[PDB]
Amino acid sequence: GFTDYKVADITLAAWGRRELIIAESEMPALMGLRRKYAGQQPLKGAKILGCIHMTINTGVLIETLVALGAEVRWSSCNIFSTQDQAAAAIAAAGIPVFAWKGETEEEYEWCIEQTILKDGQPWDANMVLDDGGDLTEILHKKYPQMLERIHGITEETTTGVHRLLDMLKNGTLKVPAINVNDSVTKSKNDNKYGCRHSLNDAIKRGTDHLLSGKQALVIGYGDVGKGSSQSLRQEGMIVKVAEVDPICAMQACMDGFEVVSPYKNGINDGTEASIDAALLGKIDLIVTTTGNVNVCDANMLKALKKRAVVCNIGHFDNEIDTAFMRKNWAWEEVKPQVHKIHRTGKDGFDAHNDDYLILLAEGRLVNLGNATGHPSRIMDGSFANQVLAQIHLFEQKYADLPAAEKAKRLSVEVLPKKLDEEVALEMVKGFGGVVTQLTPKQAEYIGVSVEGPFKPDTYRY
Amino acid sequence: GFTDYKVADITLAAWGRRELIIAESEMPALMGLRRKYAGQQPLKGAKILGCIHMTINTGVLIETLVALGAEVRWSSCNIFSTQDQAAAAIAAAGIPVFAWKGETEEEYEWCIEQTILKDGQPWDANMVLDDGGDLTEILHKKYPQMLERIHGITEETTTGVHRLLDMLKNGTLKVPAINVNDSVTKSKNDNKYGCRHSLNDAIKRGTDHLLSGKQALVIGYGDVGKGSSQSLRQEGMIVKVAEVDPICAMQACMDGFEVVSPYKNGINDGTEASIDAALLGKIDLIVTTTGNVNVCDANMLKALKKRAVVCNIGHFDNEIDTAFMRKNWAWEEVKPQVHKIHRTGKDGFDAHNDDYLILLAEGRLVNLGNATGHPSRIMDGSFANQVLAQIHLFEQKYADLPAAEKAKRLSVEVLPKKLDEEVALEMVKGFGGVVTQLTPKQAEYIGVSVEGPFKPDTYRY
Amino acid sequence: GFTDYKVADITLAAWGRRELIIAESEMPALMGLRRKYAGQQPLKGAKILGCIHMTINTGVLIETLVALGAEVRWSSCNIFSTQDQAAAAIAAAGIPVFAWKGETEEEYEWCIEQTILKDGQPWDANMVLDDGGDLTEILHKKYPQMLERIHGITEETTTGVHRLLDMLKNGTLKVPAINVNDSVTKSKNDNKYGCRHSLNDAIKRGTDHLLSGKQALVIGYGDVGKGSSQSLRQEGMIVKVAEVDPICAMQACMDGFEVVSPYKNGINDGTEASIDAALLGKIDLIVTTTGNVNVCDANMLKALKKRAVVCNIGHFDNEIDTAFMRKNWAWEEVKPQVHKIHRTGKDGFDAHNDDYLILLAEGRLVNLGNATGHPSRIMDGSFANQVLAQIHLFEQKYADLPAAEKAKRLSVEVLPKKLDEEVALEMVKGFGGVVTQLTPKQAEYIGVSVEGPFKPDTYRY
Amino acid sequence: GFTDYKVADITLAAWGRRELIIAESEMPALMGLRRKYAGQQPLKGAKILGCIHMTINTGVLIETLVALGAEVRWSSCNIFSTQDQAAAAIAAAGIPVFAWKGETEEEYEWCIEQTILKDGQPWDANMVLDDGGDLTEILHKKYPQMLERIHGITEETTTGVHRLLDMLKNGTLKVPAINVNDSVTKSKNDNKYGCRHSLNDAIKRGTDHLLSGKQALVIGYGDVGKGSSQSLRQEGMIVKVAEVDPICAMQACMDGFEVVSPYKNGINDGTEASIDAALLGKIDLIVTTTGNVNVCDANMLKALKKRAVVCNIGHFDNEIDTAFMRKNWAWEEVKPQVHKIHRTGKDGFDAHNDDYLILLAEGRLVNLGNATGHPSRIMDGSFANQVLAQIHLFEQKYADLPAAEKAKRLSVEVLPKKLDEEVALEMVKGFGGVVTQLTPKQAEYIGVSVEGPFKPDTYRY
Ligand SMILES: NC(=O)c1ccc[n+]([C@@H]2O[C@H](COP(=O)([O-])OP(=O)(O)OC[C@H]3O[C@@H](n4cnc5c(N)ncnc54)[C@H](O)[C@@H]3O)[C@@H](O)[C@H]2O)c1
Ligand SMILES: NC(=O)c1ccc[n+]([C@@H]2O[C@H](COP(=O)([O-])OP(=O)(O)OC[C@H]3O[C@@H](n4cnc5c(N)ncnc54)[C@H](O)[C@@H]3O)[C@@H](O)[C@H]2O)c1
Ligand SMILES: NC(=O)c1ccc[n+]([C@@H]2O[C@H](COP(=O)([O-])OP(=O)(O)OC[C@H]3O[C@@H](n4cnc5c(N)ncnc54)[C@H](O)[C@@H]3O)[C@@H](O)[C@H]2O)c1
Ligand SMILES: NC(=O)c1ccc[n+]([C@@H]2O[C@H](COP(=O)([O-])OP(=O)(O)OC[C@H]3O[C@@H](n4cnc5c(N)ncnc54)[C@H](O)[C@@H]3O)[C@@H](O)[C@H]2O)c1
Ligand SMILES: [K+]
Repeated sequence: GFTDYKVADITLAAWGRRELIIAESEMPALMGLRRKYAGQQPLKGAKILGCIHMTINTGVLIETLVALGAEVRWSSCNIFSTQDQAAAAIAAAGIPVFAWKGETEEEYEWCIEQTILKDGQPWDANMVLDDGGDLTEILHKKYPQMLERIHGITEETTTGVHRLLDMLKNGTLKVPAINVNDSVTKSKNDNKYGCRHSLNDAIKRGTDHLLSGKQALVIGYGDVGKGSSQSLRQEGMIVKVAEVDPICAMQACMDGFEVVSPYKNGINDGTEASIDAALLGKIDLIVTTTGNVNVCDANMLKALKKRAVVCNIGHFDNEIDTAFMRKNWAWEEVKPQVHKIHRTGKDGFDAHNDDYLILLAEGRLVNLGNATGHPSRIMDGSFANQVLAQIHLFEQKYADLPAAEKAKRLSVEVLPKKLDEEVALEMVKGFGGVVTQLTPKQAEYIGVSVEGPFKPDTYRY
Repeated sequence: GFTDYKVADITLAAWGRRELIIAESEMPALMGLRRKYAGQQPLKGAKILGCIHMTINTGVLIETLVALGAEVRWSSCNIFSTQDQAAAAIAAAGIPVFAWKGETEEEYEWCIEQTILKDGQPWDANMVLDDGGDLTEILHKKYPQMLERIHGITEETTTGVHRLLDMLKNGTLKVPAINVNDSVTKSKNDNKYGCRHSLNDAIKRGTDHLLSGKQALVIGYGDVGKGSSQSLRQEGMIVKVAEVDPICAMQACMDGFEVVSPYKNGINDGTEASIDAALLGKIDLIVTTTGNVNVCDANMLKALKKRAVVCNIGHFDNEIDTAFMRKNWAWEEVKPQVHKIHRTGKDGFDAHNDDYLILLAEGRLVNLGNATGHPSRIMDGSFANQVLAQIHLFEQKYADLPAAEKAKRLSVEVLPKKLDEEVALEMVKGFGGVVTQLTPKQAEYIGVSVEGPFKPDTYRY
Repeated sequence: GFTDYKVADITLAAWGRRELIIAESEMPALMGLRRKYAGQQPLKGAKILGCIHMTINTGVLIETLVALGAEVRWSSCNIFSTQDQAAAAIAAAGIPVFAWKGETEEEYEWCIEQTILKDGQPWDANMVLDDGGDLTEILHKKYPQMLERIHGITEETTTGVHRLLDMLKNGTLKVPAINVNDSVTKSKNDNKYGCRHSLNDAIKRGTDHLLSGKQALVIGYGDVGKGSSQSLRQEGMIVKVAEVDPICAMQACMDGFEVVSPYKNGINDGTEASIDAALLGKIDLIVTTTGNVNVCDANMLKALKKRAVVCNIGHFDNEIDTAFMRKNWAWEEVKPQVHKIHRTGKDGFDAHNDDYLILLAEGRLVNLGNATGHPSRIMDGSFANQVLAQIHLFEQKYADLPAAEKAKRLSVEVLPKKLDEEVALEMVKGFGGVVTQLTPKQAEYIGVSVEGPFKPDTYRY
Repeated sequence: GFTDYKVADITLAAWGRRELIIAESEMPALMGLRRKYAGQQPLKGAKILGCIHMTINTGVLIETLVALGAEVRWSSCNIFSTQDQAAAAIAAAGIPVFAWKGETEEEYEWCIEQTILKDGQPWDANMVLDDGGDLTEILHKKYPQMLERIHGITEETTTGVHRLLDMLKNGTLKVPAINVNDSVTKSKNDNKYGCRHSLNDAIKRGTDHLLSGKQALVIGYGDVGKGSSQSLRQEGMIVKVAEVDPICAMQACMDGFEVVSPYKNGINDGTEASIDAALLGKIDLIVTTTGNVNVCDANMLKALKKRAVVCNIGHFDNEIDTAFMRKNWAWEEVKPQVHKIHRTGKDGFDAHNDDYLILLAEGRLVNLGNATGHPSRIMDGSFANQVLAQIHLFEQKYADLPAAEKAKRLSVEVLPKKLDEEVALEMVKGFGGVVTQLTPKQAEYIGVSVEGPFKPDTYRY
């Protein structure tokens, strides 16, 4: 009588387990950490509140933390990102999970609240694993007494890290954090390479549109923007890129993209007159990658080519003005996480209207909403960093320090480069790669240990 | 009656000037600095010792320094890198230059000495611009009294910066330096993007070999390694990548390369038995990108496929064991900077022998040796950074500081990110790119100025 | 009272209709033919037996034939290729269709028989539209009297055309045929470009495996082999190609692939000793593209790397020896159209066994089995040719000709180049492409009409 | 005392011979024919007039014909395409050659006349090997008595074949011809793959412009158009394609290019009003690939972006209206085969004028004019077909046939597919490729011999 969960359908558990057993074989860094730390049980006594996309790959992360001695209570950090078979398999292993694909916002907040509370009172949580900072925000705003007993937060994504750095600048951050996002084996692998794989995947599963010879506009050329632009270009899309960062824009130019603005002269003065109508009238696909607000705005959405696809692969749906479309336009569901938005008016639509946009995942993370997110062998890097981060903060035991000692340890840090390299080495062995060992003369010549680290902390890769 | 120069042929000057006038139109960041700072003359009184490849692009750099008020004495930092028409055009403008393509080592040292000495006595130099640290080493070892009057060094390349950091660690660095290499508008565009353009260029000019469907082995996957691997892959080469750094190896895997070692299990124990002879017997082309020593060693060269091409695009020729080849094997010149190395023995060779390797530029920087180096629009980024760096150190006037104040300013620094972004923006405008301006609400949301900088100094791009 | 159909679930009709209304906007050549021929009703009196994948795109073909005056009875030409929502939408429009995803072989033959028979007696069919020749074979073997009244066959695919040309060579072909496969707007668009899109799509939806930096072996480098190889290479797979045709092999080399054989020196003498076990032990994915038999044989399947993916994108499953695997090895269903094949024995498997292959769609057409086949904008070209072919043969009225006149018209022909060009132009306009008009002087200079055709019938494109 | 030649510089012979010895190692199909036919001397008594680019690769073809028993008299078919070291090496072997880089039109005609006449009277020629039909035209118009004793013409290129088929249609063709162009091992390898290698090579050697992130317009998308578009796209150019042929335009769309016309709605009426000035004002590089006349016309040249590069890789310079530019605009030589065309007027120019175009090779074949043409390993396929063609027509002995027998053999034919496959196999072995042998059951299943041919003559590859 394990009942401490809520999932779409517990009978998907056997299916979820089959996919976890496959995913294991694609995740050598994560499975390496299981084998290495199994005996030592470095997370014995850890009580982890987890808020991250309840996928099969997140399942292998959860079962790694549990194998190392942790107990967890889990939710998803997105309403559309759960794989119901993954959620079912985790619940079936006797692990509290509150996640299903297609939550309401009310259900999303309820799921996070079910991790935080056990039998209607605060859980004895002492660790937080977060992706986007929604759980971190609720603990700070609603459960400050719970943070007194928490040793730290391990934050997955750019948007979550920004929110931590704001709290730290404001003196409101209550416990230390590891920025998992800025391990090279996370930010390069997941933020960039993962989006090369999963963006075109999500747009095919959502639309089945030919992308070859069609026109895309990618907003942003950070790690997600670079991966997303490549995802489309490798399918033969004509990709244009927008940026606010001239260094990122210069990279897009050198990578073979045309750098354009949705605005005449790049000036976003909020007028319809500012919109480059000729440019947006040629676009078949717009993708937002920024982590910023309203980068695909009402006037852009009015100007887009009839039957353009619109999607967001940044963390939050507010990249796109979906509030404007809900207010002004009629939404026809094609199938789950695919809507035609009829720009003819609010009150009904003609079934044969030609004047619509296709919105994926209601503007939520499209790679998780309309596909399965990044493949296991990429999520291996991210999640091995999460396990190492959890071990590091748990072992430091911030909550048990005196006030004077807390003041010295209250920071947002990254993992050491040596760990980043050890994750990378396990990932390279999963491709059958063979890394060359430096001779002592070579190691002396470039001024590094034969064991590494191989690069100064300033190296960009 | 200007005689204070030595070049291959002064009669090439008019041709050099025609190419400078074209190169100017490709270099908007550099030409922007001319237009911005012409009036202010920020380098009035600067006396710059320059040691960097005497190309047409280096011509535009020199004439920008001179336009902003500097006097210079110039040499090349490589025996094969000079474009004799560029050297001629600079000499003909009355600028002391000592450079020609195909110097001896004795002539190379003589050319640097001719910049350092004017009329048989040390020049009143107060600035150094170096690429690889050869001029910096000579000043420190042979002319220490000259360093008392020098305000700083602006160093171009990975290898030069390593040598500076060794001097700083040892307390032997006598003047402050700017690491120009680690501006993003240098390291990304020059070290990576430039090698995508110029590596396959140099191999075509040197060999005219079909690259499509042939096997390459690229040693290293730093910025040069990445740009080099792409240069060959985009021609349809089957590229294998060797690495000591598991993070760089992981990037090569994710980029779609097989990661291999020249040694069995990556162990370089110095025996012929350690060589993967099966692997090296399949390789048509080997490129060294490391800035390390002996990464293509004698035992690798013995095992390479008959008639493989061998080249280096790292700073120094000692990446390849050319000394072994000179000692043991017979060199046939095909044409300038192309040798067949006959592995039949050290004396004669038969013109029809099938057992040879093709060496490019005698193992020197192949893109400058067998072609013209990076295109103007790439060198624009590097050289705009060099001008800003020269202005910054010259204006700081280190040599004039009191002893106590010197101690505080003796460092190896990079340029501020705002200047990096300003160079990037001028490069983007040269592609006709339009950068979007943040609204005040967007800038607040991501926590930056509308004017930038847009990223923290920890951002990797 | 319409009951003359069998589909998985009639309640999927509305969803199918929403997808048909979208697919119409992607299919300008097909929807152009509707608009052009609607008034003339050129297929009034046509009674078409259709046997082709019951997808949404096939829906737009069926409704185009019906819009031009035809009546049809439909089946799928593959047990896994049906989209149940497409089948439902067609049945709901009152069109007899006998198709669902995941038919047995017994159900497959029953569905074709339900098109051929209406109320237990032969339908008054006078046209055949076939894909692979299964319906054509049944009519010739079992219903020869029905062929007396049939005007022609329009055959979609390479394998079907081969079977027709065998019948013609043997004098057993009873009615004339159009080879739709060898229109350029079919063979290029569908056989090549379509597989660039749909192969990587099907492998992602089936496995979610990272393809980047993994090793593939593509068997064949015809049109499907070329499009398949590109599908994997553009994801950053290391693709090796097998071929029997040295001209196709030369194209694979020049395209940047290594050409290998599963057999030592290419000799398939049927011994285990002949297998290149070193090569097949490195392969992560094998794809069959040949239309030939047993090109991924028992001994190859034994030698494949543990946990390799195995799939077929040729017409028939017998490219792979799946009969050997059913006989010898235990099948674990992961999810629909995905099996683990446990090489440890027949009568059970360890749930944690590491020694398995992943088979997609039981060796059936993977792009249709594990995804949705080619996108609408590609299937537009194929299906526009099918409509024109149906019109041409129906209007020729072979079945009504005298015996002497029949003898002259009994042939397998292609559509004229002018019609091929008119399809191409409609497809170009769907990308917003603008085709240049020849001047009279230019048309004279290259010896063509300003209206085309632009190339002789020998031109290969 | 051999004096029966004219070359730039006989002293370049040793250098030419060194390059021939290297080129031979890259040309296994050609060197295979030497080894196979050496004993049999199948061209003993052949007297071949040769008109084709006097490159190193042409040198290997010449010396193959001579090795098989032929005598030759050679000229280049282009004023800029000779490699003077190749010409020197051939003259030094005692082979009559009349070729240098940078001929006048008057010199070009003189060189062809020196092959046709020996000691002021017609040579005893009995074979023609032509590339573009200039030698074929002169023999027909000026030396009809010579054609009486000639057994055939072997024609290299699209333009030459068009001219032959015009003579055949008009009944003016005097001797049979083999169309070498339409061997798959010529048209795919040379026309398409070769231009991927040599177009970007010629543009880098000529201009050293960065192509990444810059805009290209390619006129035509036949074999040369396809290879040229890829050449630029693989460098990261934004490539727009123009076509008259909707099937070729459809291919460019599917390959990921935007298809545009220099003319509004594709209509040229020869008004300035018809020019898309907005489009041509954005183009950095225009390349003509058509074999047509005036496809880059006066009004296009007026509208091109300032400092755009203009070049032609079709056979004849009349693709570009260079006559207009010679009449109206001032030509400043940058260096050999590179001009700035000053659009300010005819008389002088300002050295610092910004309103110029860069023209390569005065609009002659850019890959041969500004580089070396295709690499040896590609020219191997073309030239092996030339040798087989020469053997076939020489052995048929047309000139010796009775009039009735001539009438039956007067055609323009291709080589049999079996020979095309045998050339391909030798090229595949040069990449180390291993071609699979069909089993007897597989050969039965697809209806081919185990020895081939593998495809019907209608197959497009
Ligand atoms: N979907 C995924 O799987 C996935 C994975 C990683 C991260 N993310 C999320 O995606 C977002 C992007 O992450 P990142 O790592 O690429 O961040 P990043 O900071 O590296 O990149 C964001 C880029 O957006 C640009 N930008 C900002 N405002 C803009 C504007 N108005 N118009 C144009 N460009 C603008 C910035 O200049 C910057 O280069 C975040 O919300 C992150 O948390 C998603
Ligand atoms: N040719 C050019 O135009 C050009 C341009 C920029 C810099 N450079 C020179 O190229 C070199 C590389 O510069 P970079 O910026 O790429 O440096 P980097 O430090 O970014 O890259 C060097 C890489 O080599 C790898 N490496 C070291 N020893 C190795 C070994 N034994 N086997 C395999 N890999 C090994 C390191 O792990 C590292 O990733 C330097 O010498 C630099 O000065 C040349
Ligand atoms: N999945 C789809 O969407 C789709 C679309 C079009 C056609 N098809 C089917 O795909 C198959 C291939 O069609 P195609 O048009 O590419 O045919 P094709 O004849 O152009 O190509 C088949 C190739 O297989 C090669 N080959 C044959 N036996 C081989 C062997 N034993 N080993 C290696 N290579 C071998 C041949 O030399 C040939 O080049 C057919 O069965 C066709 O009906 C499927
Ligand atoms: N430079 C080289 O190395 C090389 C090699 C082979 C052939 N060639 C020459 O290059 C030319 C092209 O040969 P090919 O085999 O590609 O011929 P092709 O017939 O395959 O292609 C030429 C294309 O030009 C298009 N075209 C014609 N007029 C046009 C116009 N006004 N605007 C746009 N497109 C137009 C045609 O539709 C056609 O598709 C010929 O002159 C040929 O002899 C050059
Ligand atoms: K020697």
